[PDB]
Amino acid sequence: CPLMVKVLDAVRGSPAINVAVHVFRKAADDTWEPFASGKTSESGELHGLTTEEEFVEGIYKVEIDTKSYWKALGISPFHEHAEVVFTANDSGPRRYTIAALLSPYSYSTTAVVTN
Amino acid sequence: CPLMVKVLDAVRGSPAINVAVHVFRKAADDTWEPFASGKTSESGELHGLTTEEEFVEGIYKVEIDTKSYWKALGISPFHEHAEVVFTANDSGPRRYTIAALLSPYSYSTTAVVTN
Amino acid sequence: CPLMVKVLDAVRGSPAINVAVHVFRKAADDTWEPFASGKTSESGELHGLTTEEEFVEGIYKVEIDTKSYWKALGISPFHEHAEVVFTANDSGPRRYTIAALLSPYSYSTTAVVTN
Amino acid sequence: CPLMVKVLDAVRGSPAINVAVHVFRKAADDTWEPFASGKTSESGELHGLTTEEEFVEGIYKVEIDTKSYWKALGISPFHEHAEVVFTANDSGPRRYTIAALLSPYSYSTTAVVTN
Repeated sequence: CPLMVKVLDAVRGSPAINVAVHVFRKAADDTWEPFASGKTSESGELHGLTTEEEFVEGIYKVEIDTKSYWKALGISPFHEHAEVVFTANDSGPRRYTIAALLSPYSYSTTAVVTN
Repeated sequence: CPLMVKVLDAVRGSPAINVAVHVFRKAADDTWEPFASGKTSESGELHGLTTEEEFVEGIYKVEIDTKSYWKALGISPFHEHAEVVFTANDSGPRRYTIAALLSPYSYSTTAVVTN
Repeated sequence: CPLMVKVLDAVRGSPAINVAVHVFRKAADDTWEPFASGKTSESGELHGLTTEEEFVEGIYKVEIDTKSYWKALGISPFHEHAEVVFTANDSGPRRYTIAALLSPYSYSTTAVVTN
Repeated sequence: CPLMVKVLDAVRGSPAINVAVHVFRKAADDTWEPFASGKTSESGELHGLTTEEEFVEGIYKVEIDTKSYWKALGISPFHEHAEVVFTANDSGPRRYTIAALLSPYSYSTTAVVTN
């Protein structure tokens, strides 16, 4: 599992469940090609997006659909979504955990990269 | 100015100076059209991006060039840039400050919306 | 002022107003002696805590009363308060801004130290 | 495992290993009684601090020794330590994960509480 996404809710102090996540890869023509998608589970984690074979070097965009998450809780948040853009595997294959901590008008995102 | 950007450096405990910022507006065809740009000052702030007249309701994207910032400091960063995407609304407060706190492998962004 | 405190509300996207702040200095016997206190203004800032003369080198604790802040808003919080503990040094920059970003179950704090 | 501590390094994008953690409980006499201690492992996690039986209702303080961590990496950071203070188990037993994200001049801390 080379790419995992974990999302927490800073208002409730709980995992953020059922959060939609769309991943894109920058193509040779400079456009964003859809790469993988899924939704977080009860643990706030999204596993199985891709495989080591498919996850080649490139620039990736992880789009976390925070607006839909907050709206379902009765909240009108600031951001449309949280976007996380990074080059992956340029020094060989690595495992990436993309974490996000959500509040209605703020979010943080962190990458944990292991070899 | 209705839209301001403020950036801090979490490693040095200082304003993040000379950080390039590009603002885009979502067009009818869903593409991003350049709207405004600038570099943060010695105070880490970017003022004068737009005007009350030009800043109409719509979806905007604020792109913070964090990769170049860390590169200039000789520190290996994770993200290509920090992206802040939001809808501007005439209802609530009229002043938007997009704040960002930067670390090499993590960043936080907050919208401070006031009158 | 050599020491300023600035607090933001991550839920409302606004300055955190009327937040009580207590500053302590570490005494010879290792106990915390009250040093200065105040409430954040409508801008979320607390100025005038101390003076250049009084703010000598030493270890200080800045206590931010986050529990009462959330309580007043009818929102259940996790922490009793946010504590910021640091050593004041004559060497580096002389102005200390203790920034804090508050959510009910999470907070971030950053020291912006400048001239 | 009712109380776990997890620490990440925002500069390296990795778990923060060998970080000392001291936990205290507020006594009936208003003083901080030492409750448990340990150090984070290779995963940046600290397990086995206490048991459900020992972890009764009370106000707890989790002190994370961030200064020593940064110093070992050649960095002189701002904070002496990160303190996390909270009431636990006032509505019956819960499981608490205390997370911290470290940068030299900034840190965030989040609580994930489950039943």
